[PDB]
Amino acid sequence: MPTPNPLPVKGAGTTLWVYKGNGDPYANPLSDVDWSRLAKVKDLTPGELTAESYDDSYLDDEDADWTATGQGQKSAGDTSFTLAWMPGEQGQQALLAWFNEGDTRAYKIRFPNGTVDVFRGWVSSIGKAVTAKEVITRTVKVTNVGRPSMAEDR
Amino acid sequence: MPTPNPLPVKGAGTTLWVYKGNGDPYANPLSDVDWSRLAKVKDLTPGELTAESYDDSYLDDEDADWTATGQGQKSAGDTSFTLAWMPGEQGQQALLAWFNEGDTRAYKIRFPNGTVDVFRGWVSSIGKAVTAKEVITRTVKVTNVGRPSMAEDR
Amino acid sequence: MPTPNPLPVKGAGTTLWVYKGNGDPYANPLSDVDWSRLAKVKDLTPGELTAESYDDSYLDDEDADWTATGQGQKSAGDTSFTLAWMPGEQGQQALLAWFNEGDTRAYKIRFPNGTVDVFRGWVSSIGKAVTAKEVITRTVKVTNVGRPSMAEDR
Amino acid sequence: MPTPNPLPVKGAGTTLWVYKGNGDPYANPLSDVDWSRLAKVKDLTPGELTAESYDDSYLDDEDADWTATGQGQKSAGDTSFTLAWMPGEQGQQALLAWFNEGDTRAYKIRFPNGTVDVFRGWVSSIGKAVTAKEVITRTVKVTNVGRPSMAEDR
Amino acid sequence: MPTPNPLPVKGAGTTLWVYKGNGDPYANPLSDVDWSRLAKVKDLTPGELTAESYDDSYLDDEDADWTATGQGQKSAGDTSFTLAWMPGEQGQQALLAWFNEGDTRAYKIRFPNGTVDVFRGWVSSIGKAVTAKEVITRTVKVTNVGRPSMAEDR
Amino acid sequence: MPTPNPLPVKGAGTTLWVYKGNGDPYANPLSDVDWSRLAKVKDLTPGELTAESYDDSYLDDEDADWTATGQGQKSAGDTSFTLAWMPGEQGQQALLAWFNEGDTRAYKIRFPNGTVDVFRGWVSSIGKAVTAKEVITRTVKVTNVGRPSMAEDR
Repeated sequence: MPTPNPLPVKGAGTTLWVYKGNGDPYANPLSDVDWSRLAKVKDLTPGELTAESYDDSYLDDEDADWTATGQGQKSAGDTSFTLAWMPGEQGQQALLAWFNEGDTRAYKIRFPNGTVDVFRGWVSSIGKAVTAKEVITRTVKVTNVGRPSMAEDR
Repeated sequence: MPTPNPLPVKGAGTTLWVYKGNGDPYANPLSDVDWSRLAKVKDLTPGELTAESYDDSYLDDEDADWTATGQGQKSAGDTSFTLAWMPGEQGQQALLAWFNEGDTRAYKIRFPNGTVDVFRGWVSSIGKAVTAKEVITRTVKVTNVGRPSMAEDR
Repeated sequence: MPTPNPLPVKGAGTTLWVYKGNGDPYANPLSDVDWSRLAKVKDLTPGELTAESYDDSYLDDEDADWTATGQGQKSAGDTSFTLAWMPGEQGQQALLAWFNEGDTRAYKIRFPNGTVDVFRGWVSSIGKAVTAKEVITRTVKVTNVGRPSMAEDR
Repeated sequence: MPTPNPLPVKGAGTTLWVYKGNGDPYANPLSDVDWSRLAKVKDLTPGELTAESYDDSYLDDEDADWTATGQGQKSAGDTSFTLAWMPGEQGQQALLAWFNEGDTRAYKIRFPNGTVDVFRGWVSSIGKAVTAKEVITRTVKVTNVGRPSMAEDR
Repeated sequence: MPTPNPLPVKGAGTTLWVYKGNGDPYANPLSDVDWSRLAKVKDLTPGELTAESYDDSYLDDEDADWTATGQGQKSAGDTSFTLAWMPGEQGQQALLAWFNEGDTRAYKIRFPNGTVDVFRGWVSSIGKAVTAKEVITRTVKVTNVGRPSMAEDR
Repeated sequence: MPTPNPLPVKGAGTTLWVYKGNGDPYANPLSDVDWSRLAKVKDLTPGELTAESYDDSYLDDEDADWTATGQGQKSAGDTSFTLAWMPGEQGQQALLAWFNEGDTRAYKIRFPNGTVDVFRGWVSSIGKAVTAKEVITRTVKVTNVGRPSMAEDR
């Protein structure tokens, strides 16, 4: 039960948070003193940090048999999470205020370990799913603006 | 049974309505005094509110390692619902009058909660499905013209 | 058994017809006095009435946050039906005469209700399927030329 | 058992033939006096007779609400059949002679009815499938050059 | 058991070989006096001999209703086989020598019949698959340079 | 149990390593004196060594019936491995240091045999998967810069 960082952990217990609007979100992310919680999370796919290949081959080089490339312009991907549709909840009202405002906010993912994943982004997709025998779900996707504060930066 | 907004709800009981043609559809959407009902709904997929990424990178900036973007020109998606084919019903006759007229009308989705979802759009697709052992179904898709009155605007 | 238009119906009993070549197919479609029948129908997918979105955004407008569009140039889709391969039947001989002539003819779909669906189009695809244990099937697809006489125009 | 053209038939018994090289293949196709047989047919998909839509809308016309098109440049599709790999058979040797020569030959499909399907085309694909527990199969595809002699031209 | 060419055969027993580097690979392919063997073959998909359609329609022709084409620039496809990963085997060392040299070599497929399939090509893909409970597999794909010596040329 | 190179082996026991930063990674790859280990590997797909086809057909040649090509500009593919998410592990911290630095490092795959696979590349993708009943997984993909030291170069 005591959270081991060196040991693998199950995903059960992951929580989401959104910054309430103070300064310096990346400083002290392990305190929830100013983070609203998005309860009732069904599933969550974090962003995929990709990178564009940059071509590094000249005409003058001698070894033209194998492709030579280098990393360039890394980009944080999209984070997609599905919640239970609760319109009266303050979190979801703040979420669509975020959508209709267009600003980039800082959202945190708190894992069962003593580690957090802080990203800054703007929401780019909001949808719903209505089924007779299932709870109404709200699917949200956020596009990041770069420079994430990964958990292993501590 | 009393409709809790803060609590998650099942999708069973969702209904559809179309504005009969008075003024100000977004004002007082919780009264059905001027909304015709589209009965016998098989399934319903509401619109997906998406947004186009806007590039915000200049040559003069110093941090060119991570992509920086911002929300731009948000768009409401398509709403697709399937009904049971009832040509004599006034609702479906009004629906194909809507299709053959081309105007943009206001349609409402009433959830089992005390909340409504009002959109304005024009129908862009109408089809049928004929099967020996199943009821004839009419599939309809509506493209929205923007500025939806989401349920959490209250 | 008496055909209720206001009530939903099962698809069993749908029939197909082709105009024998008199005038005004859209007038009095509920009489089969001049319509040949295409018997032995396996399955039938009617046309999908779609529409192209027309852009309505100017530079001068103030609200450039949400996409504004309008319906434009509606088009009837393709109708695809599969019959049992009967080369000696007059209907299928007339069907390939239709294919090899290129003219646009009026075909009717008669539902179990007291309603009909009349379209005008030209056949654009004719194929076969040969299997050891199944009857030989002839698949036909017709592209419409517009202005269908839907059932709810009565 | 006596072959009824007006009645539907099962696909079992379909055979393939290739013209040995006399004149006028379309004349008298119901005699096998000069047609070699391709025995051991696993499956066979005949050609799909498609047609390209030709645009018929002018600026001067009044009805610009519905798309108006017309048939144009009909094309016979590809016929794909799989045989059992028998290199010593005269039929398959003639088939790869056909492939390596490039000429367009006339091949006939004889259905269990008293009807035949004669096409003229050139083979465009020849492959194999090697599996431990299955017979080696040779898959062949032929592209047609147009004007097929369908069975219902009699 | 005696290999019948006119009769269909099962695929079990197919073997692969690579030319050791003498002259005239297409002459006498039924002798393994100078062919190294690639043992432990899991599966093998031979090349697909395709052909590009060449347009033969002029403006002057009278029959412009059906597409007329002709075979042009036939091409042998890719041959893809998977072996068991045996780095110490001389065959696989020769195979990656082939890959890192770039030359086009002649490889033979020996079927359970008394027939062989000789192709000339260069390897264009080499990969691996590591699974806990399965043997490590090496997948290889070879692109041919044309003019195969099919088995029925005898 | 004694590792046979000539004999096929199961994939169980494959390990991953990253160079700690000395010189000449390709020299003596069978010693782990300066290689950090990436423990808890779920699955691993090594790179696929592909090659681009180079056209070798001139107008002057006589044989224009079959495509003639030759190997050109071979490229090592992407290597994708999934680990158990252990942020406190030195290996994963070094891995995201690698990602945020952009340099190309040498990573080794040690098979159950006495053979190693050394590649040089830069990481281009890092993602996560959060599930309630499964361990949190970190998926990593590395793009190679060419000239791999395959196991059969010994």
